[PDB]
Amino acid sequence: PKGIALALGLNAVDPKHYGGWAGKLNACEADAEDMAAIAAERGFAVTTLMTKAATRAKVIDAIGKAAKALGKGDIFMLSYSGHGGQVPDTSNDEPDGVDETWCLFDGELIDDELYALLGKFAAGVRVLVFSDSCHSGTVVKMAYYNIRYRAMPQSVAMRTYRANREFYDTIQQKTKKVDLADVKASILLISGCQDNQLSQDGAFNGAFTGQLLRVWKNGLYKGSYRSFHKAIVRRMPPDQTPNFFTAGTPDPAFLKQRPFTV
Amino acid sequence: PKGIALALGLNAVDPKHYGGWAGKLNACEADAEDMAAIAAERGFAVTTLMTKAATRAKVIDAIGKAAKALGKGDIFMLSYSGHGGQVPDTSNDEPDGVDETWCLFDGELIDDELYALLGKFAAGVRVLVFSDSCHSGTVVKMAYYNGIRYRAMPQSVAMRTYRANREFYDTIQQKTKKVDLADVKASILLISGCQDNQLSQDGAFNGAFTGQLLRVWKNGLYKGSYRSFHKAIVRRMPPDQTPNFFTAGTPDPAFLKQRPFTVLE
Amino acid sequence: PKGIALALGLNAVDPKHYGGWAGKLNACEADAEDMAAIAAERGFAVTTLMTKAATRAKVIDAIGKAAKALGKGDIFMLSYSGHGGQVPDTSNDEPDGVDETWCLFDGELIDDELYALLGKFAAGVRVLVFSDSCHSGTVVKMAYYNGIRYRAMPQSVAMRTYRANREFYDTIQQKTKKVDLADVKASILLISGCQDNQLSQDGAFNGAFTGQLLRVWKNGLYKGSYRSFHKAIVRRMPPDQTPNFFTAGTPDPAFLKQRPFTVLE
Amino acid sequence: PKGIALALGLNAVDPKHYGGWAGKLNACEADAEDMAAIAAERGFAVTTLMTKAATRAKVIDAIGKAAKALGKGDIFMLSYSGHGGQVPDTSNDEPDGVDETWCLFDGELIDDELYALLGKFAAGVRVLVFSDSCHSGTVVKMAYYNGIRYRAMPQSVAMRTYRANREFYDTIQQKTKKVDLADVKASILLISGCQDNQLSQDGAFNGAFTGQLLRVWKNGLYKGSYRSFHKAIVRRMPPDQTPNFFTAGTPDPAFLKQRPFTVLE
Amino acid sequence: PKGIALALGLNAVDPKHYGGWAGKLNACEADAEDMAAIAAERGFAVTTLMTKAATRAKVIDAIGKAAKALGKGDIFMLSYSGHGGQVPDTSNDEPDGVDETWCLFDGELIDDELYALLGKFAAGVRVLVFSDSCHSGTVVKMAYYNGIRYRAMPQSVAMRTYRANREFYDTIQQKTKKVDLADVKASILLISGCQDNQLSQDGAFNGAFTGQLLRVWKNGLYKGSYRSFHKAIVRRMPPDQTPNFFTAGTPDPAFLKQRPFTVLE
Amino acid sequence: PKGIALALGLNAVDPKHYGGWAGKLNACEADAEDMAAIAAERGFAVTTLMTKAATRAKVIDAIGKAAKALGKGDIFMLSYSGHGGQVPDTSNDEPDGVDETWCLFDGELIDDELYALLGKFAAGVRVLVFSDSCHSGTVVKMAYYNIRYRAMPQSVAMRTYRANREFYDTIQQKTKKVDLADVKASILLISGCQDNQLSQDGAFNGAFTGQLLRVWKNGLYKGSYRSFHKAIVRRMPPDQTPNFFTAGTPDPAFLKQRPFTV
Amino acid sequence: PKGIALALGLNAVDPKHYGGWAGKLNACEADAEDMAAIAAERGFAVTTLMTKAATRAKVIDAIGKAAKALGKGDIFMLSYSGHGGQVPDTSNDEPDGVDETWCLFDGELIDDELYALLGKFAAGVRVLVFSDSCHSGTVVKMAYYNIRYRAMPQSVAMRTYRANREFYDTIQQKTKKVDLADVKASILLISGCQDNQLSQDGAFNGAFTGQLLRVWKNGLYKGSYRSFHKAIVRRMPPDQTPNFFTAGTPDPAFLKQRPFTV
Repeated sequence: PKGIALALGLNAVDPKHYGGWAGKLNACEADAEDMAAIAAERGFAVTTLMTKAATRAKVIDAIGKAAKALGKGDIFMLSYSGHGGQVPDTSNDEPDGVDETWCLFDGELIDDELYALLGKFAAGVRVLVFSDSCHSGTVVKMAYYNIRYRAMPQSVAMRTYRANREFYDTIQQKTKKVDLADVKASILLISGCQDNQLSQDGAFNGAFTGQLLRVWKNGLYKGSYRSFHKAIVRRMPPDQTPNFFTAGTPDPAFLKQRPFTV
Repeated sequence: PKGIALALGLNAVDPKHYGGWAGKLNACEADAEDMAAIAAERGFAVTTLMTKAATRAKVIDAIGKAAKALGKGDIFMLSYSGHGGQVPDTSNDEPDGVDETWCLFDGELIDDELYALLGKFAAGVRVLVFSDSCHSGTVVKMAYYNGIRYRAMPQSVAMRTYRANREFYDTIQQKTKKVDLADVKASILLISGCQDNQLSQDGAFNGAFTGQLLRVWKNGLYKGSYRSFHKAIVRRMPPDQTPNFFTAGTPDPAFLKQRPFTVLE
Repeated sequence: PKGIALALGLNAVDPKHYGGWAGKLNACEADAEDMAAIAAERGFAVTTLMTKAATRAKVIDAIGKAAKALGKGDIFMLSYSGHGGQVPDTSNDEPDGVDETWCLFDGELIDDELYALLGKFAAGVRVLVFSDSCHSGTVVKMAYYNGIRYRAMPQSVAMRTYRANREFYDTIQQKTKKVDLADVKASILLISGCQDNQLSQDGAFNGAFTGQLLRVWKNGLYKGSYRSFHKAIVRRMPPDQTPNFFTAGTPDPAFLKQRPFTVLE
Repeated sequence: PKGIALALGLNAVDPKHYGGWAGKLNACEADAEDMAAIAAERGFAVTTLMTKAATRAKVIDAIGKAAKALGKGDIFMLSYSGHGGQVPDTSNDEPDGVDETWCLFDGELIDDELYALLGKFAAGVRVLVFSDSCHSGTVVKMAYYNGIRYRAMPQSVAMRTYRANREFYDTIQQKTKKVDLADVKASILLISGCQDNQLSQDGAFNGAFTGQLLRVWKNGLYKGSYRSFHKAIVRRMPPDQTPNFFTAGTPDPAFLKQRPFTVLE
Repeated sequence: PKGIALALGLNAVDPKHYGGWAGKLNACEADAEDMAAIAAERGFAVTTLMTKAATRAKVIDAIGKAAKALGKGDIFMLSYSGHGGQVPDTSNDEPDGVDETWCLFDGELIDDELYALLGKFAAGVRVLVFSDSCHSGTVVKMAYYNGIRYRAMPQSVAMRTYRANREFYDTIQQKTKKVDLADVKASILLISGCQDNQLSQDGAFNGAFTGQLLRVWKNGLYKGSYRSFHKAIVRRMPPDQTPNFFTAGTPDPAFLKQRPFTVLE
Repeated sequence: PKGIALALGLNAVDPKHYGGWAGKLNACEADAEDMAAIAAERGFAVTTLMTKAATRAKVIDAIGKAAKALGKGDIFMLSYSGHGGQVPDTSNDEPDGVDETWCLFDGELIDDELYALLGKFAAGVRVLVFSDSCHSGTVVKMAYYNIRYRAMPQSVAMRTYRANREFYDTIQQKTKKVDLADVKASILLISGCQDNQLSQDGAFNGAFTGQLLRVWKNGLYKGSYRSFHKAIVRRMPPDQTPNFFTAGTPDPAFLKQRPFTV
Repeated sequence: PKGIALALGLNAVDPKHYGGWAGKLNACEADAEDMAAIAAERGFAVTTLMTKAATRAKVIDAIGKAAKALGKGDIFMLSYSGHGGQVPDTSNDEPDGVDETWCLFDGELIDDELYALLGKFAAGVRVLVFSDSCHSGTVVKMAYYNIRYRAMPQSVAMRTYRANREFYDTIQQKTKKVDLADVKASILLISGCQDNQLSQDGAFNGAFTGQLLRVWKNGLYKGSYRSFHKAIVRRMPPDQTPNFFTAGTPDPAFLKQRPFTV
């Protein structure tokens, strides 16, 4: 049973693309190394991409390789620590009508592009995703919240879009909204927070990742993914609750395994 | 396909059982009426139980009836607004090792008793549950919330209630074998008012969660699936209170794709 | 030139219509008396309506009378202290798509009904309106104000009141065609207690806005125009509550240049 | 050398005069009893007036008696715990142009009336005044204190009370010529509970100021002069409330050098 | 080895002695019942005194009885939930120079009176004391806590109570010679609800400290020594309230090594 | 009628004396210039001392000169913006038993040294003092307060004392507590705050000085010293109230004059 | 009667061992100098170790020397200002199950190693320990608290452990939990705060140390250790209360002496 892991960490992005914004953070590379370390110790063929290395091309290509390499019975692990972005949805005039994205160094990866990539995996393959990131969401979230968060500021989001109109418009025209519930692979997406919350960027690792490492306790943790998740949220502040989302072909055996089994 | 709904609302409980605690709230009955109103307008055979009426016997019996009545294709709806309780887990020594419960007027309904009841439903039956409640959780939750009423029974009362009814809960705890919601034949879609590390706020005219549920539902003008319904609500909710979308039992993508209160596709 | 004033103050409403909500406040009647006192001293034929007396029928009729009585050169003064309501806008599906209203004792007066009434006044008539009230607005306003009584009906009650009176408001909403305040023949000068993104505070002896209005007016010792009057008030008001200066209808620079409560230049 | 003390305490006033405001407080009578107790133990002929008893007539008359009774060498002590009022200064147009007052049960005693009364005392007589009260001041004070009861009448009530008693206060304001406390023959030592830009807190068992005064006085065990007494109190007081040490009239260094409640050196 | 326990709980005191202060609380009687319940289940001959019953005479007499009854090897348990008082230390002039006390219904029990009583116990007797109370301390504590009920009598009341009972406390203060808890023959283990610079919170169903004590004790499922018991509690307690672990008298490592409520090893 | 003014401003002190503390501030020199500007425009022979220039020797000497120069009818003006210090009072073991001081560049000037200097002025001379400074006071003040204040931190106060034991002990043995009420000159001391408060150091001038300049409005202010004071406190926050203290031979005519008359 | 004192102060540690964390502080060296100054004035043979100098080897060796040098009647004084650490307890899977430590420059000194060292002292020897430090404790403490504290952040604690797995595991296997109540020497441990609190690092000395120096008032303090302690806590904020812990052979005469007697 072969396992492939992709640890992504970006504590900076190319200001030359994000309208002068560097999206500086200082614990995302640590999160990736820590996740990659756990994956390696679990028997994963790990590949780490740090900031400059975490570009659209490399990330898309890496995930693509995995989708082709592993098959029924294998498991793909994707962890990500970086900013969460939003690109305007020209489908309407709603000011808060946007598409969530991952702020990669090269540019933004639209959630649909990622979702589609995950849909290229085999049928009996387990896909485990850790996303210690968040999104600006709507003005209401901004209202409640207004210590740095892993969310690109709305001003930069729009400025980045304007500075790259043709680029994102093309991306938006290609891939479309995919249904994660209907994909072949059994996906388990554990994110750092809820859609109405923000993810905190600590000084040595994300708030979520830090607690993930604390309950995992260097491999001494005994339990299933559900228990793993419940044990983490128990330690987390009410304003930041990691989420446990499953998509694709249901696999109760997978959700019953130990958090990083291969 | 038909439908049976059970709206529960308790803005008070029997202090004679809860060690002198009345568990007063003033929006739970409103929540139940509002949920029952939506259910009735959707073609549901609704049954409402308000505080004194929401007892262990009546609730257990009502759910029991439903499990026997409806079958493949039908749908059962359970909504609940009240306090969330905790009874000591005499299995370990952990001060915070407890069992979550619903604080009914009569006494507490251990989560296992409810889970088991839900497991008595047919195979192709959809089970929709709304729980605008919360639990004290562990001291860590209490810690964060120490620095406006919440629908959670205070830990002191939880223990006091247990002590005052030792034999009662110990018997229940021993005659109620645990069960896995991911094994029940029916398709469970549980939407609660908050996360396990959060608390649910009791508003003056309806729960924070229920209030926003009614606002997006907009008297039946809402267009969309359960997932969209849920996402639209959380979007309006404060970061310290996020309703959860939990599915258990036999997966049913068609069910999660239906309109939030659908009886007939 | 003569003058008719209508001072409205409601520090309570009929719970029998507002789904059990009394909309209690304790400074609205004081606000009306104080406004009525100034109007009387200025040469106004004042009519005061306190809570129970401030019903849909009476308010609509009083304004109606005025519109017919006074003509070119005269001036109508309308002051209001009470809750601001919202009734669902069954035209769209937007959870926050609603119509602003005044919560009268009898029920809610849709902004359109008031706007239309103001449109029934003569051409050269000055219409001065003081509204020390506010509206729940959208969830974003609720969001900012989540992190002391405000004269806005809580959203939960707004919807509950609507549901409890479906046919009543639906009829009103269909027999009241919208109107543009910038088209009315009369010169409208609307001074409200706060901005659309703010809430109006209900003090213990008069509204925050009204209290400061009386303080700058200083029992008739104030010298200046309406604009100056307004600027002097906002200067004293907290940043989270800024009264607004809105003009509609046929422009009248001479009117906005007069002394705040002038009947005779 | 002999001594006469007047302890005033009003934890309520006549709403029939203050436009329906009762000015409720619950530590002013305690303050007066405590001050009267110290005065009695110091050899003072004390007279206590509690709320209903602390009227304009009685207070004016009592102080008047004292001014006539004692002479060179004697000492008059006046302590007061109640609300501080403000009546509009109809001399200017400034919204905040007002006259400070003491809110007696009967009505307000304009600072000038008190100042004049103090000016009726002999030349070598020491006048010790304790005022555990405050004033609303201007909007700026209100501003700072917007972001626990204070002994200041709310501005709304102040104006409402004035309007409801126009002729009464206007007469007083015209028959009470202003006076300079630095001209009176007697030696005035006025110690108030707070600064002009602060507010005085009303505790549950005595004013914040009075409470600390009693604590440093420690039942007569305090050794030191008035200045030291004052410095020791402020040292314990919060930065938002600092009692003031004001001297007026004919300077008397020997007096300010005596022990805080000395009748006989 | 046998055991005698005395559970004291006062959620009110005689205002007729405390200058009109009732010292109301609503969790002290619950604390006593809960402590008495644990003691009874541990093999203790428990005696409970609730408010009116917890008088100076009864408390002094009960402890006295115990001191005479049990001997070498036995163990006395004293738990107390009520207000902590302070009576002026007429020895110095320091405004904050006072003596800590327990506010019993009848009046205050000076710490020395209690300490002396504890000194009347045998040599090999273990004395376990739980005090879920606190003291006003000095102005510095008051300072920090100025920027939710606490079991400390307010300083104002403390002085007022003293003045109202001058002769009473002065007599007590002169007939109660001080004593050193580190000299008593018995082994004292005093566990209080907070530190000398902190205050103890009075919850709605039991003290903050007592509530957590019951939570770690988990109805007798707790395994460990007194030190571990204490460490497990403080771990759950907020930083502004840390229960203390104080030992006095003849050291007894075997005692501090026993299980928190051991009568028979 | 001759007037002499001394504007002192120290937005730094010698760390070589204050146990490594520089007592940095950035509005004290501005306060002095502003006060000196008003004094000059009022007919004052002004002398300004900025930080390095405001030493014990120079300040003592300047005030001394003035005391000898002017006489009956004249007026001396002293303004000060800097930190307020405290040196332990070895008269007892009280932890908070200390002597207030002005933190001059050279070292601390004990309040008694200043008070004594003020007592060297003629009988009919008016002494106007502005002190936009404060003192740490006792732990209770620290309690209520715990944006920078013009008060030397208690740790530095003690450290400075220890590092200069003989120096301050000698000073403490020489001059003693003086009675400001019995001095010949009529003194009016207006400080930035009360004894139980702290004085705020703004970015361009002290909180107190800033408001002093605002009511003075470039010489357009009409009124007496009392009115001047009342108008300022009216604008000041409740946590900072400037004080109006008079000492020496009473002079009602002086307190009745315009805030900076000569 | 000979006395030996060891003043330790670390306002930095080796990032090369603490996974890149420098554990910067700026008042720990001041605390040590101040404590060493008091000790010297009391007749103590003081030895000061500042940051780079406060290594595992030197500290262990210094304390060892003392244990051998002094005997019945003498007194050893140990003061420490630095970060408090925690190393995972592999005895179980508890996420918060850890061992408290002192973050020395070289690495962490497990509480057991220190406790054992203290147990090597004679029978009639008095051991006085001042620890102006704290520990992260459990998530509940973190919850209540979330101005810098002297506690190593949990993320760094785990990262440091992982980066030195073999090192700490070996230490954990050697020394074990010791009973401070049964040691020969009479120990008095006065720490800066309670187990459920954190110790504040001031700008010129710890919050605790600063108040210790204030009540001590340069040797003018009269009283016993208990009174000394009570006088300090009286001045301290409720969120930080120094503790008075006694272990080993009881010595009422010792606790009755003046705070720094020899």
